[PDB]
Amino acid sequence: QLERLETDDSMFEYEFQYDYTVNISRSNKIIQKHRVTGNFTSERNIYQNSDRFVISYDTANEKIKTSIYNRMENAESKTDYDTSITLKDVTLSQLNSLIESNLVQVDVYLVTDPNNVKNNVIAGITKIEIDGTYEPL
Amino acid sequence: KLRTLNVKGQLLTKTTMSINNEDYYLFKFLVNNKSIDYYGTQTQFFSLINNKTYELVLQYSRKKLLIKSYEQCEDEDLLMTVCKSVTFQEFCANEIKSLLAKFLYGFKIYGSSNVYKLVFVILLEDNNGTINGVQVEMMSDFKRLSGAFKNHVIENENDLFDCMYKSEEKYFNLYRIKCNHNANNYKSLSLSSNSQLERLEYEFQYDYTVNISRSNKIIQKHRVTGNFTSERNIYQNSDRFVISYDTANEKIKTSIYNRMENAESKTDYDTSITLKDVTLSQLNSLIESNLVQVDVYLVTDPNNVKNNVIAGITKIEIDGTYEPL
Amino acid sequence: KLRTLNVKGQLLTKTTMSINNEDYYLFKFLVNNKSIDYYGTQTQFFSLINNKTYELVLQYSRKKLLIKSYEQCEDEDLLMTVCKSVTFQEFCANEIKSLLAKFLYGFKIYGSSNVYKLVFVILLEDNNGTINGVQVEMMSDFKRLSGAFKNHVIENENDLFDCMYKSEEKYFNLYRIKCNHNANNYKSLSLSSNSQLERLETDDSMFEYEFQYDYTVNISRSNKIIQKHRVTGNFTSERNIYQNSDRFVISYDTANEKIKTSIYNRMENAESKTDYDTSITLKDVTLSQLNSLIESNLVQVDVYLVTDPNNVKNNVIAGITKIEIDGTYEPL
Amino acid sequence: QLERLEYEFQYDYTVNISRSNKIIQKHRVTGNFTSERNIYQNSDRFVISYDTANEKIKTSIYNRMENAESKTDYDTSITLKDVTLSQLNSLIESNLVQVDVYLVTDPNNVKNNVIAGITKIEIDGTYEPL
Repeated sequence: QLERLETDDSMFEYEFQYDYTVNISRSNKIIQKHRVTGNFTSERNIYQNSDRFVISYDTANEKIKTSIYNRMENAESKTDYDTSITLKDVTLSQLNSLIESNLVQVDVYLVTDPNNVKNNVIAGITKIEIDGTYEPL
Repeated sequence: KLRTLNVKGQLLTKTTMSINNEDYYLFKFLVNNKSIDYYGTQTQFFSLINNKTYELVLQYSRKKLLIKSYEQCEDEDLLMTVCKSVTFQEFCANEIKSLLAKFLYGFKIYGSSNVYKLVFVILLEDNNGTINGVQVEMMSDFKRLSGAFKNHVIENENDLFDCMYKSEEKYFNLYRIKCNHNANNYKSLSLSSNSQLERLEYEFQYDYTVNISRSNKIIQKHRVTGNFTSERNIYQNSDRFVISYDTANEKIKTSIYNRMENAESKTDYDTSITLKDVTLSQLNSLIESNLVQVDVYLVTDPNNVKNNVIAGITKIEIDGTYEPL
Repeated sequence: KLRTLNVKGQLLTKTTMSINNEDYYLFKFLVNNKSIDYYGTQTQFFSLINNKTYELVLQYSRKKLLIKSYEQCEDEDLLMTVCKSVTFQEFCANEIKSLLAKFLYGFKIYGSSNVYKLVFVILLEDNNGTINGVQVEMMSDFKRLSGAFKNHVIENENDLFDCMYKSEEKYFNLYRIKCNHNANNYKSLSLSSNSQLERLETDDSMFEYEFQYDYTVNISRSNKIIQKHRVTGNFTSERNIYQNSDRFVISYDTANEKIKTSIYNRMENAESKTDYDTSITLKDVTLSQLNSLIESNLVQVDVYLVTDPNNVKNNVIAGITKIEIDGTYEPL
Repeated sequence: QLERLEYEFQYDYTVNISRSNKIIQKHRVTGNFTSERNIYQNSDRFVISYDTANEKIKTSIYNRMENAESKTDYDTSITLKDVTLSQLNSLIESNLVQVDVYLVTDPNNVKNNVIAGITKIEIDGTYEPL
């Protein structure tokens, strides 16, 4: 079970220590959440190595150029993987229309390296719709 | 209540596909020069013809973007309709467009009988949405340039330089300019017969960091104020003049490349250059006595100020006469 | 005579457009696991249903490939049908696929009790069309691994190890294996319940040709490959706790060179017991005994090592298997 | 006039005077050919990877269109070109066409590869460029 301790005193003694510089679940990387607020540009791209989506967006801080590797879970004896990605390409290329019109907001969860920031790959995306509806990706 | 979006564009492709016994329809549109895919049903799949401008009212239903309603706009033309920015795609499509630019410098290309280069700063959009101010070059003969400038008459070369200097850093509504793209890409501008340049007589960053026409260089103008020295030097790689001049800020060492047009089947190449060295070895004399002022238009590398190459020198005289080199 | 071409695939999408009021009809099909676009006429655009297989007949006319004639095949199934190679894309779709592979190594991971890992070389075609042999990993427990081996029953651990050491460097036809990505992409294989690993048992001819099965890269490891080493001489073990993790510093002779390495101490199923230290020290005794055991040929030890191909001093031990004169095998 | 006619020893080239630190090399596509539409922050290009007898070449080619006015022809004549590219492999395997890739390459760094043009050699004698 997972209960929130919630707001409590002696909090300050704790906040100092829980400031982190490393992730023990990655290979010399960490995870970051950026709030997409500007120009989201998606475009399908295959490289010699694998299948990815070239993604670049703006935050209140800086502009990030990143990638995301493509995969499917439990797609058997079916062309669905191909048509499923083309769904996500349409869905991606529509995000920019929705952020600008403030119909949704985007949470990009980035697996990033603290040293070389060019090592940027997205781990997952949450779409936070005005409805209270959450369509992750 | 639900929310909708109004967009206007022109249809390019319409794709269909099926997933889990559900037949979907996509409509690739060109809205604001952006290839966007909008969802639609089977009814619209036969209601919309490609290459035809439509007015669209969208709708965000079921975490998708659906076309709610549609009407037809008929073959709209945006020429003479000045717009603040152009895109990289328009330089590939090689379009005729009337846009707003900001004049800069302007000179005669060395060794050319008539080729003048005008330098502009245009607000250019990359396909990520960031609008940067970049430097662009327009090469054109005197013929088109004489009538290109709206409201100003130019009957001879001496008249051209006046209309350029009196228009330095002024804003221009360029009309019917063609965007270009090359084997060596080198994106630039160029006039057509039916084009005008109108002095407009802002509120966006017209600072340039890069010239799209040039690869890794830019263009600047230096008012020569101090010691001007020149001597002809042929090298293992080319034939050059080596020039050193002072400005109100520093001294610039640089070099200009020797070349000649319309001097075929004639010793005029070797004689006119030697006559130019005299014109160069006299500049310092005239600037001290203030008989002339000299503007040097130089292609500089923003990283290394050693990769300096002169593109044009305009000699400003006291009487109102101009003589370029 | 205009020349023609025959191919078979499934309609994915169909697109139409207009160039100077000249209508075109394009079919994004799926031929041999690739996305090729074929020109058609207005008629085909209507009779072809997406996600359905169509045996096509193409013609090169007017510098384009038109779908001359079409006939429908229904839903071709390739399970139990061995493939020489599989593409990256089949790992993305997380396909159950029956392909041809070669077995290299087999061992039980250090610290573990009921988990085993097999090493394979599969031909894997990149998306530029070139095929290379890649060293691929696979994890499954003892229960799956017991009956999955076709035509060899495996009742116990010591039999499973006997069923692998003769199988080393022998071709396996793999049946219904799950190819799979992860958060850390780590492309790998897993045994479903309906999978069967059956031995080719014919070295001669077949597909070792052009030595396509050269292992230079591991697709389940990051820039590191697994290599088996036969221990020959001085075996040195000692326990070191570093600032970061508990380890044993191990150094052994092979007929080839001398390898200094380490091994990360882990323990499964420590349940209200201090027995983690007590079994690691129990493994401490096991290690200082091994040097004496090897000198006397009483046992032989195989070291499956995870090494970097360029910076070969990077070394972590994945597992250790000890072959005894009685034939009993001890993993660690 | 261009008038066709132990000289080769002098006529050996290192640099191209028409380009800056770049020469042109003509390749003959023998193996796997893969083209893919890809737009960049700076440009619109085509991701290309072909095979000659010598080695494999990854490269690019910049998209442009000379003077297509008041039309959508740029977006639609390029998606038309993405089709013709993604058919070449099928036609090189079948020997219906032979492909010659003319390449502006940097002698020093083989990573500066951009395609200056392509010519296609068909069986019946026809020739389609791009």
